[PDB]
Amino acid sequence: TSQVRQNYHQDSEAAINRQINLELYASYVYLSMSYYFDRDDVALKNFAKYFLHQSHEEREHAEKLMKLQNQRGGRIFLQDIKKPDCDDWESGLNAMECALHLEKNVNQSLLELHKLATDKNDPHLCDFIETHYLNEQVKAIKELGDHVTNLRKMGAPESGLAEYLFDKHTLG
Amino acid sequence: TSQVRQNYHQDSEAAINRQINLELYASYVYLSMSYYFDRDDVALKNFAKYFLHQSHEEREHAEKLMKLQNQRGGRIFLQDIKKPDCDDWESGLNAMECALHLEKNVNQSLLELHKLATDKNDPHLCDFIETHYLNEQVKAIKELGDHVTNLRKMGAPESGLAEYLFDKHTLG
Amino acid sequence: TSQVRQNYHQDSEAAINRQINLELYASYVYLSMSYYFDRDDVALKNFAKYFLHQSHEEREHAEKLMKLQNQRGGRIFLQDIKKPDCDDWESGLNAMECALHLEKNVNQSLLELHKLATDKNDPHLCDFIETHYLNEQVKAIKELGDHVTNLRKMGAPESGLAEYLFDKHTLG
Amino acid sequence: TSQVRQNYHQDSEAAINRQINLELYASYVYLSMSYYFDRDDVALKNFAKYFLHQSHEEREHAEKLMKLQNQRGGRIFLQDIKKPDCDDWESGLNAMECALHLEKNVNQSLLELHKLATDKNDPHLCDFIETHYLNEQVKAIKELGDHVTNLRKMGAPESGLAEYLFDKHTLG
Ligand SMILES: CCCCn1cc[n+](C)c1
Ligand SMILES: CCCCn1cc[n+](C)c1
Ligand SMILES: CCCCn1cc[n+](C)c1
Ligand SMILES: CCCCn1cc[n+](C)c1
Ligand SMILES: [Au+]
Ligand SMILES: [Au+]
Ligand SMILES: [Au+]
Ligand SMILES: [Au+]
Ligand SMILES: [Au+]
Ligand SMILES: [Au+]
Ligand SMILES: [Au+]
Ligand SMILES: [Au+]
Ligand SMILES: [Au+]
Ligand SMILES: [Au+]
Ligand SMILES: [Au+]
Ligand SMILES: [Au+]
Ligand SMILES: [Au+]
Ligand SMILES: [Au+]
Ligand SMILES: [Au+]
Ligand SMILES: [Au+]
Repeated sequence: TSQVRQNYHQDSEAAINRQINLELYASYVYLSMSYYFDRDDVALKNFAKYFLHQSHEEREHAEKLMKLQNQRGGRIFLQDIKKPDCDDWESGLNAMECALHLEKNVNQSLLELHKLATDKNDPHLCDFIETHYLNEQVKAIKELGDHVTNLRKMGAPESGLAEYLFDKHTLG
Repeated sequence: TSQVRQNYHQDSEAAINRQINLELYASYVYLSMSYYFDRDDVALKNFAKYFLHQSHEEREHAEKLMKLQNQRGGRIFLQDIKKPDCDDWESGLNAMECALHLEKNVNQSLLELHKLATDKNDPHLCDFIETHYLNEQVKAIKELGDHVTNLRKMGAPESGLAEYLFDKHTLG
Repeated sequence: TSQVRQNYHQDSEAAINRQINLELYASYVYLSMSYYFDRDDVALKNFAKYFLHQSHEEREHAEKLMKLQNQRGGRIFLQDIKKPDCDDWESGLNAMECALHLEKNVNQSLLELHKLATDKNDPHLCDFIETHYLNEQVKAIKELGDHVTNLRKMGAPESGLAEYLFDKHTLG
Repeated sequence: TSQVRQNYHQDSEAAINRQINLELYASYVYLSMSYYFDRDDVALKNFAKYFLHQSHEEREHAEKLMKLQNQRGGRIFLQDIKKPDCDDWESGLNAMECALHLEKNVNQSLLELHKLATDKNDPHLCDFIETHYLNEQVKAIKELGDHVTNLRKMGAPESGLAEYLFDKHTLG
């Protein structure tokens, strides 16, 4: 037992490890998306930059979870990072919809983690999740919903002009 | 009777109170409009900012009227601020048309107030209305008419691209 | 159903709309108070400034709640803003006591909202209320209690000198 | 007839000369008041400064009227400046009340002048009076009413402490 461990349940430790893996997977998905839009036959530079930024942010979230694991005296156990389900994301609108789905999945995982922490009476872990993750997820989901709405209204994905102008004016 | 009151008719005092209520109502309408465009399924940020600015300006106008009431020795009597007639404003173009209607209604109220002040031989009140309200209303009405004209020409509300580009280039 | 909505109960949405209306009502009450002290027969400028600042702060709180409603995929429904119960607030001390009562009422509403959010297992909403509203209310209530205590000790409301000096030294 | 005169009625010219005399008289009254509070047995320096400032402002108003008279091609005819009715103003509160009376008298004269200008269809003169005199009078009357209210509430004129503290905190 760690000399620092106090009020840290084994279930919480396992759930934190699972969340670390999920965040790394999300970072990988965003990396794939970013370099899809860097292809010469897609060529939407600002979409690529947006998704690369999201990938790096996901990596930061995973690293913060690992730091938390060590702070509380838990032990990090890493697992395979599965490859993204898709190789070709087919458009800016489709990529935004996939990102919205992914962010809502991550949010659901975080909500389950918070429920577990509440059940184990771990106020520090609950506060950590609330302060560093829940509002970030809400903001990300709202932003992605806004992007999807605007792309749909502009006529994407059929109108390539819509995605070009969205890339220039919203993501630029 | 107030120690400062001079050449201030009771009818003018009542009309000023009515105008205060009308300005507060206009502020409320603009607030509703602003947060309609903040919805995830509307998502026109610059429309939202424009209407929030208009809401705050209307509040400032109401406060200036209250200051005038106290300056002349009248007594402020506040009333319920009625909720806006609409919950869903349905588009940028429709919201601009509604704002044009509202601003013309406020202008008509101000013109009636000026007529009352003229009939009561209250040059200070006439000058107050002329200096602080009439040209502001004319400018606001002209600007809203310009916005409506441009949105109609661009193809709004059917073309969501038109409203997106108007949001970026005119209101941005 | 909104594309962004997740773990947001209908009861929470309704309670948020009620809280929006309550905050707007509080802003209206503070506006009335502020322009009572601007009267020529009251003439306590710093009381007026204090209550005007409180009114604007209440408006900001209402707008933050509306932003939250949109973030979570709820839909804002506005209602009439009822006029303040009083037209004449009768003194600085009486106005401070009324403000204390109002702030405690708003705090009770926020506590009920937090209880509802806890019952619906909405950690994001609980954290929102805790972070942005609860401590602000505690601080406001403490400040108003301090003001009431000092005004009472100085001999208000009977001693107009007490209210004049409190206006100059505490609120100035 | 002056080479510049146009749409300037003789009645308006005479009324302007009367207003010049009234403004000079008001300046004289304020000068008397100012040096009453400079007496060693009164000794309220900030009251003296306040009334000296008012005296100089009245002189400026008279000079602006003379400039207007020359601009429109009228001819200035000066008259005796009568001495103030009082040599001893008896207190700060009494002086403020006398100043309020004087400012309301000047305002009534200006309103009669504006009525005359309106009857003679002299829009330039009406605008001159509105822009440079009417709101200044309203503000001065409101300020003097505020001062009287505060001095009365503090316990003046019986409480010399009230006038001392008003001199320090309001007029200082
Ligand atoms: C597997 C998640 C699919 C999300 N989604 C919805 C619509 N689109 C184009 C993608
Ligand atoms: C009640 C005021 C209606 C104004 N108006 C005109 C056209 N549109 C779309 C709105
Ligand atoms: C209706 C709330 C009344 C609060 N209250 C208490 C004492 N005073 C002067 C006011
Ligand atoms: C001749 C004008 C008198 C004005 N007045 C009213 C009360 N006090 C003390 C002075
Ligand atoms: Au796939
Ligand atoms: Au896919
Ligand atoms: Au997907
Ligand atoms: Au997808
Ligand atoms: Au409607
Ligand atoms: Au409507
Ligand atoms: Au409308
Ligand atoms: Au409309
Ligand atoms: Au009441
Ligand atoms: Au009350
Ligand atoms: Au009350
Ligand atoms: Au009260
Ligand atoms: Au006298
Ligand atoms: Au006198
Ligand atoms: Au007098
Ligand atoms: Au007097």
